Amino acid sequence: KGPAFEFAVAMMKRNASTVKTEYGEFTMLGIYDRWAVLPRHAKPGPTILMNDQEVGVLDAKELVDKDGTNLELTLLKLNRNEKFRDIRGFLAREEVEVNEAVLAINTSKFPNMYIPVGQVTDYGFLNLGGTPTKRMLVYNFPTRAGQCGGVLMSTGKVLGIHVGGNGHQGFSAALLRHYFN
Ligand SMILES: *[C@@H](CC(=O)OCC)[C@H](C[C@@H]1CCNC1=O)NC(=O)[C@H](CC#C)n1cccc(NC(=O)c2cc(C)on2)c1=O
Ligand SMILES: O=P([O-])([O-])O
Ligand SMILES: O=P([O-])([O-])O
Ligand SMILES: [N+]
Ligand SMILES: [N+]
Repeated sequence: KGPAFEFAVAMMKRNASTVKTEYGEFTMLGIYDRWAVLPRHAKPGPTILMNDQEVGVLDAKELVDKDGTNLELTLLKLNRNEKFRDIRGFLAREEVEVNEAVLAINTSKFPNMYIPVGQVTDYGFLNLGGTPTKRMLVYNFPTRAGQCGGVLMSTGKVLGIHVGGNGHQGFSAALLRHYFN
């Protein structure tokens, strides 16, 4: 479990922020240039609060697959000068399964917390919040509101973004490299 945690802490420090939209408070991972990712249910408007600062949103893309099925991710392009360190090389081209993963959260409710969530399985199809959804990764741990946008990692890999769950079951949207240019 140790190297996953070492990787996770360094990744959050360099690429993560805390974001508020009108729909809640989230962990947000910057990906490259001015592109970042949120859960689709964050519903970012024309501005967001990023580390307590108003930042304009230049574009937002709610991702669906080639038949229009929800992936529960929104990509957003921010109006800011600082560029994210490019982490596209840490994103797989297809869903990753691992024996040990770490879920990293940074919000006002969960300030820099890391959770060893155990094994991650490619669950696939889920009806999530009433919406047919694909590319779900599942893991078993005691889930909580406020963990969405949390970053699911293993050693040297960013696997996905936490988007949902119930009870002791959590789900991430797989974060695939082709979603980005
Ligand atoms: C993160 C967003 C946030 O905090 O929202 C506040 C209301 C949460 C994290 C969830 C809460 C319970 N445990 C978690 O891991 N995400 C949601 O609440 C999402 C948002 C969406 C879409 N959501 C909404 C509605 C239902 C569910 N869960 C399921 O439908 C479900 C199905 C199976 C199987 O397991 N869960 C959900 O996650
Ligand atoms: O968040 P920011 O303000 O852009 O830094
Ligand atoms: O289905 P997609 O388009 O590949 O995501
Ligand atoms: N919003
Ligand atoms: N910390």
